[PDB]
Amino acid sequence: GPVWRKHYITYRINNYTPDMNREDVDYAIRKAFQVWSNVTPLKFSKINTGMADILVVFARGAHGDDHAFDGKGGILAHAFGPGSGIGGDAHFDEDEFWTTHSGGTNLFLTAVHEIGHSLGLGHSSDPKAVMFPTYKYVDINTFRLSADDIRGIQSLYG
Ligand SMILES: COc1ccc(-c2ccc(S(=O)(=O)c3ccccc3CC(=O)O)cc2)cc1
Ligand SMILES: [Ca+2]
Ligand SMILES: [Ca+2]
Ligand SMILES: [Ca+2]
Ligand SMILES: [Zn+2]
Ligand SMILES: [Zn+2]
Repeated sequence: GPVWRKHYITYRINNYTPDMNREDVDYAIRKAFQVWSNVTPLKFSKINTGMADILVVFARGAHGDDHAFDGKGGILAHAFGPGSGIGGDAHFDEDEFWTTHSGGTNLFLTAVHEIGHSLGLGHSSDPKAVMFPTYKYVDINTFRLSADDIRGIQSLYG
């Protein structure tokens, strides 16, 4: 599938969930990108204006991309594979309650998974992979990609 054909990738936080402190949104997203820069040649930079490669959006219900969100539960987030325009973008359902911890839905863990899609990864059948289709909290301070995730991302980059 499509992959970014450049090493410097930009993101922008379009808007911020009221569920969290701003600095904690910034940090969770930054750390999630770092999970992937750690195992690829990719470098990620947050920009504050202009067109980023990866636009990060919190939105609810129908939000302009034909993939409406569904209220609390169910779909938590989705992201588009590499490409121009909407490609790469990562959208988080505002009807979830995003957090820095095990309460609500953990934004960092969700973003690691979504960014994997923004980089071109699909889903893994391994429950230990971050790219497994199902959300489950794991301690975020000791989080590590599975061997399956590493094999997937290194099949695309590096
Ligand atoms: C700890 O690793 C994680 C594993 C999975 C996810 C995760 C993120 C999103 C979703 S989801 O929005 O409910 C979803 C459910 C079914 C199909 C597609 C999605 C979106 C998606 O997988 O990106 C489901 C799971 C998030 C983190
Ligand atoms: Ca939802
Ligand atoms: Ca984009
Ligand atoms: Ca919310
Ligand atoms: Zn969307
Ligand atoms: Zn997914």
